[PDB]
Amino acid sequence: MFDKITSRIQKLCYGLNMDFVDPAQITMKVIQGLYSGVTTVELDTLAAETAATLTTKHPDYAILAARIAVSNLHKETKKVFSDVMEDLYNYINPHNGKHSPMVAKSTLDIVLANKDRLNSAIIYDRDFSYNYFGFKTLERSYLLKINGKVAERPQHMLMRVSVGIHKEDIDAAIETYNLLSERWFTHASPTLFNAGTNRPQLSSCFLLSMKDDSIEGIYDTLKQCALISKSAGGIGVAVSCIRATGSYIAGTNGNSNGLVPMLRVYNNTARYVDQGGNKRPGAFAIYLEPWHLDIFEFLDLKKNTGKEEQRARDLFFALWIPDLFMKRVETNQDWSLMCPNECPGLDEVWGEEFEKLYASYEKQGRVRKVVKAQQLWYAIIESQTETGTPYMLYKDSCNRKSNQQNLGTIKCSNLCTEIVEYTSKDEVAVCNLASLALNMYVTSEHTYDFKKLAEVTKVVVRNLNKIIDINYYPVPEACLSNKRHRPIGIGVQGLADAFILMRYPFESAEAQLLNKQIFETIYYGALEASCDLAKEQGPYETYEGSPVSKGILQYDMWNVTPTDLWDWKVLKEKIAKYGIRNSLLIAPMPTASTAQILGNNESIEPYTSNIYTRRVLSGEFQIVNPHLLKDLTERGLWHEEMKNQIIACNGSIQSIPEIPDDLKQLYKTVWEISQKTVLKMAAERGAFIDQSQSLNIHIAEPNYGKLTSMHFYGWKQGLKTGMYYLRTR
Amino acid sequence: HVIKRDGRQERVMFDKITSRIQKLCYGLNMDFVDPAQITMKVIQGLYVTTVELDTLAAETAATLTTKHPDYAILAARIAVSNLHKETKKVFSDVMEDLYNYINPHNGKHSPMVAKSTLDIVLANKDRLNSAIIYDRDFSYNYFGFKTLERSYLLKINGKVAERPQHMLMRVSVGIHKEDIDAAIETYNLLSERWFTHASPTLFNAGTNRPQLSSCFLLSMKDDSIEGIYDTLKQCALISKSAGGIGVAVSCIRATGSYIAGTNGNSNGLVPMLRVYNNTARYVDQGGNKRPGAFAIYLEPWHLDIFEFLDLKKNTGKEEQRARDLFFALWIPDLFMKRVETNQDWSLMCPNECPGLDEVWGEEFEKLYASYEKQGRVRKVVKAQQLWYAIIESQTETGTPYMLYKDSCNRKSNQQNLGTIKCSNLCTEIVEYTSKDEVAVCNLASLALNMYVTSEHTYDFKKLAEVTKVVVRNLNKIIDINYYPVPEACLSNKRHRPIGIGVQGLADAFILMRYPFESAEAQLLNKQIFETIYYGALEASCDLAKEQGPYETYEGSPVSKGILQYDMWNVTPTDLWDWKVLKEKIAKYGIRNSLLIAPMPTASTAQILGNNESIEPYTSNIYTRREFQIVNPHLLKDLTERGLWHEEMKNQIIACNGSIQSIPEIPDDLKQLYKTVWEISQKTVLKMAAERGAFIDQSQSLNIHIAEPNYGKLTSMHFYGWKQGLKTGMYYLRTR
Ligand SMILES: Cc1cn([C@H]2C[C@H](O)[C@@H](COP(=O)(O)OP(=O)(O)OP(=O)(O)O)O2)c(=O)[nH]c1=O
Ligand SMILES: Cc1cn([C@H]2C[C@H](O)[C@@H](COP(=O)(O)OP(=O)(O)OP(=O)(O)O)O2)c(=O)[nH]c1=O
Ligand SMILES: Nc1nc2c(ncn2[C@@H]2O[C@H](COP(=O)(O)OP(=O)(O)O)[C@@H](O)[C@H]2O)c(=O)[nH]1
Ligand SMILES: Nc1nc2c(ncn2[C@@H]2O[C@H](COP(=O)(O)OP(=O)(O)O)[C@@H](O)[C@H]2O)c(=O)[nH]1
Ligand SMILES: [Mg+2]
Ligand SMILES: [Mg+2]
Repeated sequence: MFDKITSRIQKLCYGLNMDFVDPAQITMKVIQGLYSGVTTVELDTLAAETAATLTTKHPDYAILAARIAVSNLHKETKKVFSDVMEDLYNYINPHNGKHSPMVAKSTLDIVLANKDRLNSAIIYDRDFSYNYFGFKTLERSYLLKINGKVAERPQHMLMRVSVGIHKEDIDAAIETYNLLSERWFTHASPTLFNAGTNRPQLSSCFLLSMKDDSIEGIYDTLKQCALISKSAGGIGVAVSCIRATGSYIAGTNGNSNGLVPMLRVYNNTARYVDQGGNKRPGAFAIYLEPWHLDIFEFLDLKKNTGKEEQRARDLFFALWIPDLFMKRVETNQDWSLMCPNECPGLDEVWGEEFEKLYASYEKQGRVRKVVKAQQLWYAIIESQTETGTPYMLYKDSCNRKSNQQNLGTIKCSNLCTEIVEYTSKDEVAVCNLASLALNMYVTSEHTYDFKKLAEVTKVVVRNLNKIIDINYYPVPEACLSNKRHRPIGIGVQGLADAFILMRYPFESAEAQLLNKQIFETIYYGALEASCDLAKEQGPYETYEGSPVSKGILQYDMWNVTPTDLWDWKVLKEKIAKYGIRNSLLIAPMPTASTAQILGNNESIEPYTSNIYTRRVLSGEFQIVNPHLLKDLTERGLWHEEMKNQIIACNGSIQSIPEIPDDLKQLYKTVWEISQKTVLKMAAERGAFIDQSQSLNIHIAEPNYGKLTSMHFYGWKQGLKTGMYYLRTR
Repeated sequence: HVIKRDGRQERVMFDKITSRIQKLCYGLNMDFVDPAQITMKVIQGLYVTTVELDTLAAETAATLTTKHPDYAILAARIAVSNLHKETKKVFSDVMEDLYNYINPHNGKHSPMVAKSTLDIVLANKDRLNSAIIYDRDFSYNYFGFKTLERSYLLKINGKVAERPQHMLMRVSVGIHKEDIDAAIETYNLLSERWFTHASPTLFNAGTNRPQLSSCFLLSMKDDSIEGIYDTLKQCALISKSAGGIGVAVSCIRATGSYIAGTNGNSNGLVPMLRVYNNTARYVDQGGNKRPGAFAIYLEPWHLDIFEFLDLKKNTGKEEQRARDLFFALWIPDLFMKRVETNQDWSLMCPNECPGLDEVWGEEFEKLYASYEKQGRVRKVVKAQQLWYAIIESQTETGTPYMLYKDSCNRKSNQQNLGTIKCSNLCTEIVEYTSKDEVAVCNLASLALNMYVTSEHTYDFKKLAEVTKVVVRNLNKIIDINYYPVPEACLSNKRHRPIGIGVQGLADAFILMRYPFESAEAQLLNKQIFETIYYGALEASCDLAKEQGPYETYEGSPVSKGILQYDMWNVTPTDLWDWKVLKEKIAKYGIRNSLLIAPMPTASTAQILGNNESIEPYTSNIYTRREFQIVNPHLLKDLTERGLWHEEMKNQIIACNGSIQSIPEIPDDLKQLYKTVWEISQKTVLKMAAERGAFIDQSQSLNIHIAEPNYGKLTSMHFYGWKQGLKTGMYYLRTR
């Protein structure tokens, strides 16, 4: 009756700790509602759900929940890759009768022609390694559906992504498949969505400089954003060269309306071209430089307060901050706002040069409004304490140390503030992204395995590089920028989890060492790989003239001298001889949902909480941090009463009477870590990061004193991105 | 004790001021020539200067208008000879200065006049200067002149540098270039006031990249964001260049429709207009006043019609409104029939039911009902439910405008091009548009009041004679004009359409002793539009005989020996031959695909002091700039009859501008100055129709209903439609 259920579940606890998992208990909760017309697929789904709500009891419950769902996904699915591929291709849309392939014919053909080999390279076992909430995330958006029914197993998608990247190179494809399915690294969603399909828009981010300062020019740029948006790209726009409000319009005879009305047009564009349908408007980051006359209004665009004609709330906002400005704040001083029309080219030059031009324009009469630099400064942080944005990036720091600095002045960053690339009136910059699951490399022996991490890294460089060519650009200028400079963005995830599996607290000296080494190898490995490609395919079109082409690597620009781990001199001897294929390589991105799939914490970030909520459909589930939960149960200290204590503390282990110290250090949240140490650790690794890194500052005691030193700390440390989002109480 | 305009300081003499006013009552109604009433007020307050005492002088004169409207042409004389006193005599010298302009900004040499256009003038200083009659400056009223000076006379910082005549001549040569014979000829009529070109021409003729046209009508390129944003660019560009637009938006697929290539669903008409609405607000020509004007045209079968009508309500969720825009329905006969016979009406998505907007009439019906048979219909409502929504919208915003797709298309000489998908911002222009043609139009309006005889009759012969110069002018503009988009140019050089309108029509009736709606007025209306047609065709033929026909002429209703009245099945009166005309078009043909189109004359009628366009006087008491004005003819008639006692204005205001009950005013004058609210709107409809048998485009036709409701509104629309008008309604004015 009820056994028929239990031992069906039991058949799937096939390695989980059974002193904490009790399948008899999932049965209890399932029993509620006896065969009142409940199908086996229905019942199976009820079980994994029940099982998942019991994660708070032990993490293995989540493994189980996952197994049950996967088990079903398999009983509802074709066991043969080549077969699914064909069906995906043969899809007829019932609504209009049109044959509408779901994979690319050419991908199918590379597959059919290699049926046996590929088909049998799959281990459908690997599907069972996803944890329940990762699986649900995949199932929701990542596995192609036919008629609302999921057609692909996860291994299928993974194999589609590989033979979509590597086309005829089966060996290469089969390599990538194993790396992907064994969870060593993953490509970014755009690639997981489109590799092997028709519009293979495989790129995650786009930068573009506003064209000219005209109505013709503005609208052209807009048209570009709409198209890029329709390709569900995320953009950054440099807006600083547009006339300010009041400025003269010579042709008509009147007065420029300023940045707000124009920005309000972009806003409603982001709402309109939102993939077609629902929430998450298009998503643009507008980048101002704080010398621009309109800066003060630009800062109130996201405020939750009326005069609707003066808000632009679906946009995102960032400061392209020059050094001069930071000085004039810290050493209390006047700051003079010009109109980029009275005062040309302020944006097209940086640092030593920049400061010359500004001070020139200034003591020359050509200011339009002089204010105390501190009055602006506080206006900034008044919106950040309010809205979390604008993001803080240091224009001069980005230009000072970008291997792309020979192309001209880098005019901004992207949506997520880790990409620092050049844009012109005829190049929109692009980036292809993947991430390393750093947790994967801590040895069965509590050491780290840098050889394998370098080794894997080398593969990722190859793939991302193929993508550049394979990829479909939304606008010709994107295709241009990309073939010209061939930049890529290698990134990480689970860096938190690495430490935890090493027993290293986050802010510990040992963790500060690994953080160095970990990003040291990745960069050593990517270069070695790019350098290899350069031997094979030639160095990129704009190579000679750049920093590395003049013998200077990233850390050189930071004056960082790296650890014994790798022999730079030898790698440098290679790059000297062949060059490198890729203009830039490393750009740790939020891993917003890729990490959510694999099971790790996002990016370079520590644990926000030790309990957190995931909701699935109508289901809502409290997830305790896995590492912690093993440590606690696997030590007898865990019970339910305690769960609620921790939950009574937003998620802090800290006050809990009977929890050991080595564990408290280990599992302290971010609201508990020295943010100064956070920025110091980003700075230290940033030396081996040729792009920026999406860096969030978590203050909880949300006062202006504590924040004003944060930014300046960030700045002086020499960071390109000082702040992504300000997350607070 | 007041410092004169020379530095040298004369005493304030209460006889000096008054006889200096006499000099300018050189043409005035004797019994109300009282400059002793004037200096009494001028010398009441004294706080030095001539120019400073001339302006108070000239304002206090304007304020004695509601005693007699000659005080208002005098009020203008003492502001215009004020202006005269320090604005250069000779014209060549003035056009000279404009070119030499070196502002102080980019302190850069910034020619306020065309390269060539003085090379022409000073190639002639003599002939053009000895053509100007600066006494014509004294023929304006105060408020004409103040709007003339406000923005039509070229300012050289603060000080306006042009005299009225000066700006007129500028235009005359900015149009005709080398042909001085026929540039003086134009200048004559223009300063004599027998017509005017529209503002853009008045503004830019003879300047350096001449924005010479006001109308643009385009249709939304394709149904893709690629094309949606191409159009938006176009509109921004046109907007920048002053241009008013109508856009045909019916081909964009409905809310909910499938996006194949993203596998999502269109957010629909609304989210997209919002981008347009904000564009209108952004590109408002630079800074202030009013958002670029875009009228948006939907056909009522489109799935998003009910939202469309909500866009203008100034009450509703923000991301669901679009108040800065303008809304017009492009209505097919089917829809009206379905309403009147109370049947269902099917809403479809242009992506599922393509090319509905591509065809009209007996053909559209086939395709549409075919779509019904195949059950490709997204929603079906009772046509009357849709109707009701329409006139809620009008009941509370005066829009949408009502044009009739099939009347437009069936009666257009542009037929042979395809289906006209929309009209212009003011609903007078009915022109073809396609993926790479945007229709333009160049306007001038004839001052109808000016063709009445001394002994009270109509001079149809000169009406005709003037009209001809006008078309040769408007046509010479097509070639001389500067277009903001390639497609605009292409369209115009292909089909070469021309928009000739009118003003001062109510005035024409009054001057002829006619109550607006009388049999006499009803005929004269028929007959003055009969002539304006014959006239402009006689010239368009003449032009084709000289320059050849226009590119797409052959195959058009005219090339098949069919003129507008023929397309309306109406017989012209005995007045003109027609038999003889059709014969010379049979051989030579015509240079202009379209000729006539009574646009409103918002600004240019205020200038020449005529009542707007083709309508009645709306009140007998109104307000310019504040300063008051009782209708010119009523006062004249009242005062010269003795009926106008001081008191009696307070009576006519009390009952909101009506003379229908003041027991003093005889039954005949009561007839003659009936205001619009007192005139049968169905008669103003029957008339527009009677008249528009001679207008090859449409005519912007406001409808006035004091206290509206579903009854009256449906009644008048259906009537307007039955009589076969292309524009059924412009604005609904209530109140
Ligand atoms: C036409 C127009 C321009 N602008 C602003 C947007 C741009 O930042 C700025 C440039 O407009 P432009 O279109 O470049 O104006 P222009 O053709 O007269 O060229 P210029 O004055 O440079 O000689 O003016 C408005 O804000 N509203 C408008 O209506
Ligand atoms: C991409 C996109 C399209 N649309 C609407 C606007 C137009 O009505 C229509 C044009 O979409 P298209 O730009 O033509 O998108 P598509 O390339 O996928 O073309 P299709 O679906 O026709 O194969 O869809 C949106 O409303 N929002 C969007 O984000
Ligand atoms: N259009 C759009 N793009 C986004 C959004 N969020 C992130 N991106 C892009 O994704 C990049 C970073 O990858 P990430 O956010 O970690 O996503 P993931 O790796 O695919 O889960 C950014 O640089 C953006 O260009 C969004 O909400 N909308
Ligand atoms: N840009 C713009 N164009 C207009 C506006 N009103 C009218 N127009 C254009 O001018 C035509 C009507 O003429 P009218 O308003 O009387 O012009 P005017 O009397 O010469 O100033 C229309 O067909 C429009 O194309 C406006 O408010 N803005
Ligand atoms: Mg410009
Ligand atoms: Mg399309």
